[PDB]
Amino acid sequence: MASLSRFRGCLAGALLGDCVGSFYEAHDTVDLTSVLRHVQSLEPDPEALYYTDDTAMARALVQSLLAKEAFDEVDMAHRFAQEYKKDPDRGYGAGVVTVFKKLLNPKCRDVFEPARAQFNGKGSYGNGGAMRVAGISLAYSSVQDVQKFARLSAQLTHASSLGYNGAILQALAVHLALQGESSSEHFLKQLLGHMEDLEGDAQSVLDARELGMEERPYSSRLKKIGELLDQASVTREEVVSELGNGIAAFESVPTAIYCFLRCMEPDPEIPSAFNSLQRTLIYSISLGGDTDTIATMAGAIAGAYYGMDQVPESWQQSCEGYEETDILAQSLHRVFQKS
Ligand SMILES: [Mg+2]
Ligand SMILES: [Mg+2]
Repeated sequence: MASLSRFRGCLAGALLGDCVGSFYEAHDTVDLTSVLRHVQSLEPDPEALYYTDDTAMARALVQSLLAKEAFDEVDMAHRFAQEYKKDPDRGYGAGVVTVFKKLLNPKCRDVFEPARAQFNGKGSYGNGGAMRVAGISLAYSSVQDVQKFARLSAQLTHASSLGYNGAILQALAVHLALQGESSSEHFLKQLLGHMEDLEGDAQSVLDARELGMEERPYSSRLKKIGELLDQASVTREEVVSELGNGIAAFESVPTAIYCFLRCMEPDPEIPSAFNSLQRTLIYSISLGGDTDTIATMAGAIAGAYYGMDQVPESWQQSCEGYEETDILAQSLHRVFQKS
């Protein structure tokens, strides 16, 4: 499979995760049968599903990378802010809105200061850095640039290492996804090596200990994925208890990744006519909690790995702006991949 296909699959899967997972975000628990009914209603026979903050930001991040042919924090920050100002009602978290509103100040002149000031200088560790980061791994091909620019992109709104390290991790998973066919063993191992190295930094260790998490929390969770995957049958309750399904990056980014890995194999609960990308998005949503973001992150990874061949037209064409999202992928491929 060729890499425009992976680029297109990445962004479309992210878009599907948002658009479809967003239906379940206010739900207590999620009924699997209801998710199955809903995705089946996308097919037939004989109204778009709206995207939210997660795709709005992912797009504005891509657009910045395209306009500058590189990461440029002043441009990206301004695009984030203007996209909010244009369409403020996409469903942004309250915390991120305070940052945008500071960014829209004429007297703001350090774009990283607003984010840094949040939670009394601790910064946010929510998943909003990670929800939008996929573009970084489509623009930057070296693992080093991916880490660097995923951190700085996240830092525009999420100044906590617990936040930006999750963005890094999600950027690395999509990066490794772009290399295609792997064992889940090999895939996790590579992710672990990177996060064990990142979480040894003194800032990451202070931030974890201050939160009272004792440290290397992304590394700890990547090891738990390891044991979940090698357990015969693991229930949703057990996944959510070990990994999380919440808004914090550490409760969502690893979960998105177990969903990707687990769903590489069939599941008798999910009709066997659904392909692996499909299964991933269904399974991701069925865990509840922060369904729009977990599924958009899991869709990003799945899409990069499986490509547009597993993105059905009926699903894709149900989503608001699926046409702009294909253009975004084609432009990124041309601007960054073709050379
Ligand atoms: Mg959302
Ligand atoms: Mg969300």
